Amino acid sequence: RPTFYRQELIWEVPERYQNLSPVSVCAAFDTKTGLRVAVKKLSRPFQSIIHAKRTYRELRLLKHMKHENVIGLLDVFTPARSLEEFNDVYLVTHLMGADLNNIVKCQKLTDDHVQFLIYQILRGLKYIHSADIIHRDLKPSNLAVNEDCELKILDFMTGYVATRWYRAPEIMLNWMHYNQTVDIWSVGCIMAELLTGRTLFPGTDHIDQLKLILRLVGTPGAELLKKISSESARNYIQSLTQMPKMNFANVFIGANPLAVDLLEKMLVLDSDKRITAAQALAHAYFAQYHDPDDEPVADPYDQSFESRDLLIDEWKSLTYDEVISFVPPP
Ligand SMILES: O=c1ncn2nc(Sc3ccc(F)cc3F)ccc2c1-c1c(Cl)cccc1Cl
Ligand SMILES: [Cl-]
Repeated sequence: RPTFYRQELIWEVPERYQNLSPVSVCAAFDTKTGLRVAVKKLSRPFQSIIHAKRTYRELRLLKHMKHENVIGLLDVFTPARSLEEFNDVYLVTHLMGADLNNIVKCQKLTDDHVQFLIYQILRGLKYIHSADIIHRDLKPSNLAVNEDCELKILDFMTGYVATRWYRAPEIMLNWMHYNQTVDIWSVGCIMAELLTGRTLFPGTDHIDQLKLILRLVGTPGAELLKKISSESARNYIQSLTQMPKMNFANVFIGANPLAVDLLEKMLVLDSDKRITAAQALAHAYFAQYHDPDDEPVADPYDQSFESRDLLIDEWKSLTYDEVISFVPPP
């Protein structure tokens, strides 16, 4: 057990972590690794069963993720000396220093920067999806980028808000039980924005955003309507005047036509027929970056705990076990 010191920004961290300042997330200098780090404090982690399960979920996810393009755990600690006093979880990872919004604002991007940036999302996404994990909330603010344009994926709704602009229609409107290609829709929205500098579907609300979406990709055909299990949702869509799919070369004028092709494969209304991350990486657009030998998959991820109903203290004991058994990367 290392020595801890206290400071109010209350944060109680091992002395290896120095020069803490706010970003509940702090930036710090890790003196063991020489890396700048983001330290997240989970403050009321075992408050309800919902909360206690969420802490356990977060820790498990972060402990599993060992990929260059996914946020992993450099360290996890608690100032607590026993399960009895255990009540704080601190999570340490690499500091990148900016998200993807803080990147288009600062510089104009080449088709090359877009390639490298989207390649990295799909590479980490191939990895996340291989462990049968769905991000569900991919957005430029959940993408951590450093100065070398290297990228890591992090985390895992009313009106004119960015929180909803990148969501697949089937999830935004609870159409069906959704797969991992909801994340591919999100990448499509992100990619488009990188090429145009403008949000793809900046709807003022859920319906407006659906209209924007259907204007580009067309109204659903007979087959996808069948797959919409929400009878309420299916019934509304059919009230809309049929629209065909727009020409994407006319929407994304002057774009690398390979980039246009990949956007068409990504932004398919029927989630069953979207391109997967594994497939998208093999797309001609990433010929420059693609290396099937350097695009690894994840180890088995056991999420059978998700189906389990447990009392607060049980989720907390599980979380604790996971804290104390943590072995740092090397
Ligand atoms: O560069 C970053 N790298 C990591 N994170 N992590 C987190 S949260 C987190 C997750 C897992 C940890 F182990 C620890 C945590 F703190 C939040 C931001 C962040 C950034 C970052 C910064 Cl420092 C400024 C502006 C935008 C971003 Cl996306
Ligand atoms: Cl805009």
